[PDB]
Amino acid sequence: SHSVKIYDTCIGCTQCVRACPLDVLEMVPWDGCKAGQIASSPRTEDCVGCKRCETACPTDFLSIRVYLGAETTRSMGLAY
Ligand code: SF4
Ligand code: SF4
Repeated sequence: SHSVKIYDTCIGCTQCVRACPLDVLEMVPWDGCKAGQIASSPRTEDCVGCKRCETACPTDFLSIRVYLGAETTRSMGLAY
């Protein structure tokens, strides 16, 4: 698992929207879900790159951006 930006990658696995004691992967405006809302991380104001998510969808999507333990230079967690 790598990166977890705001993507409309959701099917109904529940995963990703569970492993997060900080509550990052929240509900966003989408047009595909039963409630036209995709589980993404819009307000990542709270998240110090913890080890929980590591399950952002099957990766079938997840725009090729990479982030999780990738750069951690300016977006480490606070520096951002
Ligand atoms: S690092 Fe932790 S708080 Fe941040 S997205 Fe992953 S599970 Fe949620
Ligand atoms: S891993 Fe991908 S399908 Fe599953 S709950 Fe998260 S967004 Fe939805």
